[PDB]
Amino acid sequence: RMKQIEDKIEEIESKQKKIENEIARIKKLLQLTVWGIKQLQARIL
Amino acid sequence: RMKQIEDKIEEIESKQKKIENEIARIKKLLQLTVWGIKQLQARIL
Amino acid sequence: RMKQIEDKIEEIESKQKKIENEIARIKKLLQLTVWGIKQLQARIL
Ligand SMILES: [Cl-]
Repeated sequence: RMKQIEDKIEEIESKQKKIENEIARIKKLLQLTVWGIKQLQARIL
Repeated sequence: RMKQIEDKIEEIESKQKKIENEIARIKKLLQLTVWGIKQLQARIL
Repeated sequence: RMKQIEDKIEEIESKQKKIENEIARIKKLLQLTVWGIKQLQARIL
């Protein structure tokens, strides 16, 4: 039961890395969308 | 101690699945916002 | 090996909370971008 536990922990850590990488990508795209909205605002105003 | 650990793993995995679900929803809305910005850009240009 | 597991669990939980908090911040910004897009739509149309 300790080895199974260790394996499940390694899997959780692996998925946590995936999650952190996805959050980083989402933040970069979100920043681009903010910039794009601000550009459009300037062009409209 | 090993039953407490096993139970805490199951809880962590549950929370991780909630997080994954929430990220999927965020990504879908973010994609819609990208489409909406692109439509505005094309309209104005 | 149970103590090392318990310490890894604490670290995983620590990170999971940070991830949850970051998702909450992303959601707040994404709500503001949706609002900003709708404002531009209304003005253009
Ligand atoms: Cl997580």
